Amino acid sequence: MTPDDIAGFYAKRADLDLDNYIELDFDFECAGDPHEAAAHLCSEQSTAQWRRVGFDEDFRPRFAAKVLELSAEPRPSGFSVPVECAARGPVHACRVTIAHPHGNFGAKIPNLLSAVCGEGVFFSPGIPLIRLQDIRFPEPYLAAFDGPRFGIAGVRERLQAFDRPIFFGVIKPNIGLPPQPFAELGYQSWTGGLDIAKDDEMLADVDWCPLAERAALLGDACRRASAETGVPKIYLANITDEVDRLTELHDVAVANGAGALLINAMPVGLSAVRMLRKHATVPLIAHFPFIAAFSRLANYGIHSRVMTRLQRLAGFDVVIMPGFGPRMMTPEHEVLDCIRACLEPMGPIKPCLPVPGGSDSAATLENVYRKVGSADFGFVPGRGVFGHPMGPAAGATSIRQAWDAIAAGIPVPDHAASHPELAAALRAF
Amino acid sequence: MTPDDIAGFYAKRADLDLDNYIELDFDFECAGDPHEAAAHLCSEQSTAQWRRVGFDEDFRPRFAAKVLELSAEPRPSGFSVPVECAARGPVHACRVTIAHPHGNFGAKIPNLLSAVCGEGVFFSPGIPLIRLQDIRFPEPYLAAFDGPRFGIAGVRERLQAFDRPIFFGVIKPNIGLPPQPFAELGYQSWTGGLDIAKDDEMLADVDWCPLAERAALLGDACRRASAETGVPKIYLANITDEVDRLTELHDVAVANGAGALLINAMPVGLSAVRMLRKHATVPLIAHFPFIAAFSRLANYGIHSRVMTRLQRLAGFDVVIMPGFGPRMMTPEHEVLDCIRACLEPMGPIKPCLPVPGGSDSAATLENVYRKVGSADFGFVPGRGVFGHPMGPAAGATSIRQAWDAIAAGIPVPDHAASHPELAAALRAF
Repeated sequence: MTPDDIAGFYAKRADLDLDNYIELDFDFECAGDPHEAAAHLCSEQSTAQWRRVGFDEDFRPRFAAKVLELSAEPRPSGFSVPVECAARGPVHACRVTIAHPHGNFGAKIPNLLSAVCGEGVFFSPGIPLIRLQDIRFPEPYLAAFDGPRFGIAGVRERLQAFDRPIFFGVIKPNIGLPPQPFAELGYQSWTGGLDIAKDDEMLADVDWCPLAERAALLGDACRRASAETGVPKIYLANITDEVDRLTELHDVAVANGAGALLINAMPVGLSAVRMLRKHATVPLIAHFPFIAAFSRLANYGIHSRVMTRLQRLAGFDVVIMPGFGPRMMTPEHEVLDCIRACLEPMGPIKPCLPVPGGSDSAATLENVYRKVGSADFGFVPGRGVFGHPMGPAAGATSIRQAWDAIAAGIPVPDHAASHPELAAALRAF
Repeated sequence: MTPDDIAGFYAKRADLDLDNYIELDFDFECAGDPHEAAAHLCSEQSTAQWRRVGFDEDFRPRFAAKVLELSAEPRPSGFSVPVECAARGPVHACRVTIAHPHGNFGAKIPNLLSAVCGEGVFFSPGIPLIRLQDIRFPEPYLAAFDGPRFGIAGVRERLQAFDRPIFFGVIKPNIGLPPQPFAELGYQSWTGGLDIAKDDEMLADVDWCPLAERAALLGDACRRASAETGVPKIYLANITDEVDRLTELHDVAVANGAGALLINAMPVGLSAVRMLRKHATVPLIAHFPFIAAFSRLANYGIHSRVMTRLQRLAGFDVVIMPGFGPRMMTPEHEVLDCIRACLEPMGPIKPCLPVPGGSDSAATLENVYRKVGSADFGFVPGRGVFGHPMGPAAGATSIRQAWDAIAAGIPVPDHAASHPELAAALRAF
């Protein structure tokens, strides 16, 4: 890569059939020439070797990732965090858009990842810190996946929930409870006005609270509350387990009255999800364990937005992401980039429902709605429904009322002056 | 967690049946009391809520992760990297050992991860930066997995390779070559003295070089070279693909003479590997795309050693990790912690073979052997075999000779004075 091999790794937009390429945005820091560095980064990520021994061959035009656009400013301080490097001289901070020919891997999630962030990206020579900021896919490519089966669209219709956010609740306590008093809490929160009562991320099929039995009881409690309130209610059962057992658990949960399924997206593997999507009959919902390990630092890793794109692409109808509140340690606009990622038009792929976490209560709803900009989101209290002083039923109610205020454009604490549950929650949280 | 709920999340070694617990080592930074912080971290990771409404219940002793040991020193500077936080006052740097009751998830990889590094760990209140440094499992728990089928033990016997490192080679170029001139390069490198010729991480089943045909030709070239040298040779086929197609590709490759299979561990999902292990008939090898995104930074994420433990545990017989050389941007001792991780006695789980990456040639072999401490490792040149001036056959030879020197305790450049291939390689690299 030292000579004028560098030339063959750059291209103008105008010159490429952009339909054969996925666009990538990297921010990175490198030592020495930032032009060499970018080329090296395309090289490692794709060709790396374009001739054979002594052939004039160059299969760069058909197979090499190519720099579309590059931007680099000096930083005499050195790298952001201390690391250790294969180079000296100046250090630059860079922004690159690379066009990667997708014909290289075809339409499979595992192969995509291991190209756009395998060896190529992280062990490129002289580039210690690097962060993938976004992917863009062409229609032809997107057309190969199915994305969500339902989307916000579908989910809304299953709940008869229109022009208002979807109200989730994580039953608490979870870990430690046998299956019976579990249905109790769920039952109540639904009556109070919850749409969906969900299992905690860390609660699947275990000795002390088997899924077989949880779902049976919660399915009942669900059909019971649904009939008694006349509005459809939904039990969201966590079926996170070894990949082979995923299909088995889908059936067990659905047979027992589970309205939707929750999977821990990263731990099981996105490819796993895509396979369940082909078989699943109810909406699929992603939780966020693990994503944080590689998405938090601003100068390194992969932007959580990229994940969101992929989760949507893979088949999730709902994406639980980290939300607002300072207790969530994620930059404001970063969260919004994800909410955008979920809802953005994306070729034939349906928009999925974003669900910002954080310790939410009747008090924080007003805020989330302001910050989301519209009613197209989920809302997931834990305490604040099950933690409410008046009990779970009233905790749910408190949210419903908090909403009632916003939807009528009445500021919240005002409405709270005439509704005991909403007032209690404002006091408590 | 504000009151003396804190008490129930600490325990002395002496007090616990350590067999019910997995030990975890976290390094983190927190704001305000480090004692509250650690308790919160156990809480979030497990119980978080141990009563119901108004019951004296406390199911902390059976279900809550517990602080065995804690260590915390002040840092007036604030956090290492700039972040943003839910707290003020002093900032402390901490080291904790937490015992997590594994009865919480049972013996399943996805559930393990989503506890020991889901919400609990990364969104614990007032703890922005955190790194999982090590896991330790009890026999009872370990006994539930099978770990590697073959191990170094098995791999050594397949190759008749004893008392010397296993010599791998990544065929180059890869991306861009049709299947025919591929077999050519593989054939030669085996004849030169390579044990295993492998596909690049980024080369699976694609239009321009389908696995059906690669493996057919390379299987031939392998049987051919194996007969001609009288020593067993092996073709290592990459079968990275969508989870459901994994079983199909095992069969296609094995049927075609593939001696071992390579999977990209992270992109496919570790749960996926574990399922393949139940069905695979040849050794399994893990490559390292993606691990870097969450393991590089010293102050945040998950130490790659933890990954290695899990890969071994899942079923890999060989783990390709990032190696030495500065071009690899990983701390020396970190690489060694992984080499240790692979070989360490681990209950009924077999030791698997560690394979340090880096741009290795006949020149670096002497070094790796000194640094590994023994002959129990793989060695993976790319160029340096296929890049060698005299051609691939001679490139393989150069390594073989480099080894011959070491095994006789003759310093390398000395032996090179009488072997043209070793000399050329020393010049070239």
